[PDB]
Amino acid sequence: TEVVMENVTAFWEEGGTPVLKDINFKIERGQLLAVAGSTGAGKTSLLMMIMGELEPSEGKIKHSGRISFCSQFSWIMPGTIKENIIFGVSYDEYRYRSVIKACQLEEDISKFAEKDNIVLGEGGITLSGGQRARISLARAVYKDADLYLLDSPFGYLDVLTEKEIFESCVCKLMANKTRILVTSKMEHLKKADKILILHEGSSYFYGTFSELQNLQP
Ligand SMILES: Nc1nc2c(ncn2[C@H]2C[C@H](O)[C@@H](COP(=O)(O)OP(=O)(O)OP(=O)(O)O)O2)c(=O)[nH]1
Ligand SMILES: [Mg+2]
Repeated sequence: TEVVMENVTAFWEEGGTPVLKDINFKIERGQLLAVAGSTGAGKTSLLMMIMGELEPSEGKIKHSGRISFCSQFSWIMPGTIKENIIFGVSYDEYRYRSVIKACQLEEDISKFAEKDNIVLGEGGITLSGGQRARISLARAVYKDADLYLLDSPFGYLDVLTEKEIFESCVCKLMANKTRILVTSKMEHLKKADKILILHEGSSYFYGTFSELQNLQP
């Protein structure tokens, strides 16, 4: 197993209300877990526990190896689009190009005279929200890691573009990698190896899309 939570309860503030309550899941190496639920359910907090910024008050957590995290808030630092995606990692043309293509950024980049050397975050180009989200996702996916934590990475994208990048990047390009994707979309839950639906900190549902279908619903 690559990631396990067993009976996990946690608090952001000592003596407050628990942000996660008796959470249970297991991800094997190379699987995809979809984490769903309404605002404030605790999805980002769950990711924060995996990254060690929130310790459990009850229960056990297992995870090993380096993590690549994609925030639900897209961000850019001053530098070229290539520098923003590589972001200090060693450069490889094939790897970079595969990520760019999987994130539909090659069409964006091909339109600039400076191509991948277009400068962002310095007052020149002002990117759309969808462009910033895909750059942020590409940055997280380019990093080599054992576990990818993708927190609602499809912000500002229309539903078809989201579907295409979910398939090309999360399912195809990242097929061999252990992935936790915070997402609410039906196809993502259907393609995930496991689904965890959170509601106000608790496990609303945990299992497979097929199991949920068999309950009616
Ligand atoms: N005291 C404190 N509470 C936090 C913090 N971060 C989140 N919370 C609270 C707010 C919520 O009541 C609860 C869950 O917040 P989350 O950000 O984990 O929710 P989630 O990511 O599911 O919501 P989202 O879809 O991103 O709007 O925890 C924090 O850093 N400090
Ligand atoms: Mg969140």
